[PDB]
Amino acid sequence: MNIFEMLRIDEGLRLKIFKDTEGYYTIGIGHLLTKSPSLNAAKSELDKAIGRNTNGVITKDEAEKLFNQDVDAAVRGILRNAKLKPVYDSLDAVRRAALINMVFQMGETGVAGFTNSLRMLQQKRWDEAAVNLAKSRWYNQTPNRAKRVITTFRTGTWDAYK
Repeated sequence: MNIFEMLRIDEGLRLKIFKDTEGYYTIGIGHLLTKSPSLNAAKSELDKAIGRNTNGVITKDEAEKLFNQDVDAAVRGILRNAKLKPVYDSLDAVRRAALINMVFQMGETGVAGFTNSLRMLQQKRWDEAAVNLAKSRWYNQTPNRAKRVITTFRTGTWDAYK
């Protein structure tokens, strides 16, 4: 198990424009296109991201390319963020993947806002952190995925993904 397989499990794969859990136009492996209600706006973003006129449909290869870029972007977001980097640096490789997963789903700024959870993680108070992480819109809106990610933080194993 690794961060790419983990996020593939959590995000799936769809090759035509769809709406994510929040109603936002998305494609591929959880690639957010726009928060605009305009499908045309979403298609413009997609064409820009891929570099061709797609009319809302892409290939698996193209989806995996956006995914590589998005995982890269999540890691670089963590490393450039003054709140996330020390926590990332303090973690083991499995819990690092859990943090990348969160940033992939809700963005650098959103995760950096989890101040009390981040502190408990840096303190390696895993059960406490797990409890704190669940007191969130994140958990309430996507509880099964949040549960997997939280279990990964709690145990430092891949148990929730096998």
